[PDB]
Amino acid sequence: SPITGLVYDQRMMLHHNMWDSHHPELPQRISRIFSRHEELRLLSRCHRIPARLATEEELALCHSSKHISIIKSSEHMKPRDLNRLGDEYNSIFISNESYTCALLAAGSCFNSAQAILTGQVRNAVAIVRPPGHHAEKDTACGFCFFNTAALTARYAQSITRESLRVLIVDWDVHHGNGTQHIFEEDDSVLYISLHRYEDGAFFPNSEDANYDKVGLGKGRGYNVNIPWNGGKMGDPEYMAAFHHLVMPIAREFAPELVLVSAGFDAARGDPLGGFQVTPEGYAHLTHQLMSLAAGRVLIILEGGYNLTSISESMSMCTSMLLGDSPPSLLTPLKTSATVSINNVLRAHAPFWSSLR
Ligand SMILES: NNC(=O)c1ccc(Cn2nnc(-c3ccccn3)n2)nc1
Ligand SMILES: [K+]
Ligand SMILES: [K+]
Ligand SMILES: [Zn+2]
Repeated sequence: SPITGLVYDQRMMLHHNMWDSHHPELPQRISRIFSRHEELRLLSRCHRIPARLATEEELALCHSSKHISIIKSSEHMKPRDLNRLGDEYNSIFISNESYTCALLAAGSCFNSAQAILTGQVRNAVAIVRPPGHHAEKDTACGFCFFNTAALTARYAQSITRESLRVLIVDWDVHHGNGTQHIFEEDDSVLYISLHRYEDGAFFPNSEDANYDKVGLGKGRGYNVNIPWNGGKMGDPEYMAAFHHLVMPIAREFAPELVLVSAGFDAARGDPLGGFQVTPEGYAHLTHQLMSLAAGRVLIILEGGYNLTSISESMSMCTSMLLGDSPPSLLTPLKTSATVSINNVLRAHAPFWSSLR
């Protein structure tokens, strides 16, 4: 009821890079975040939600039978065939434990969404790996095998109603290409992504991440890309994007469930992101999202590679979900961030009355 759920399972650490033990998507990303929850005495304040495996029928909510079979077959592959398989995708490493870990990341979030929708908890945090937002219906991409957040939105609809309004806010520094594509023609799942773009120089290097990709057919206006260019964005820019775009659109949509594709790679210290969002910044973003869907928010870990930065930033999010007071939070925005916000406003004003 006025309770916060938490899911963490050390078995998700088994997925590893056998060729490059220093690859940034480390097993210790989740163990360090979990340890930070214990240090801050946040863990004991949460209701512990068990991890479970997603079933193949559950993966079929978003992914093709071919994709599921190929990833599933990797459990039995010798190192040379895992190397060959991983090479078929853009930025993927596979071990014999990868498939099981991807299943545990998905099942953990389904048990979390279930705990929220059955009223066992009000909100929840899922300390999971490998991430999921780059995974497409038919392919793995950018360290992602199955689209955990997209699958969770479909799972939530499968236990309530097909038309359950789900908002996905993706604040990982990378565009969730897989999430956008899965729901592109869908008006029941509003996808809002903030991401470093650099006119396509930043991963995943596609114009699909630009502000003018507003969705297709009945999904027109239900895909909101907030792309950053020419600038090391931080709290002022993220707070402004939430003030002018994320919160007015989300309030008009009136979601019944909020999923956060919460990568912490836009954080200060992240070696891949190059951005400066502070743990207090993430706490303010989380607190804002809690005003939606009667507080039904599920925070799902995506990217984020500086171990101290992700541990502090995610723990700060859990603290906000537990009802703790938002911490003290800057400056005028980078000129290109105003350009980006204004481009999104022009793109989405025809679909949202709150922007007009
Ligand atoms: N949420 N998505 C992501 O977090 C995401 C996905 C894909 C990439 C591409 N990439 N960048 N650096 C690398 C890299 C660095 C060191 C060793 C091997 N690889 N790989 N970046 C980030
Ligand atoms: K994003
Ligand atoms: K959509
Ligand atoms: Zn990322």
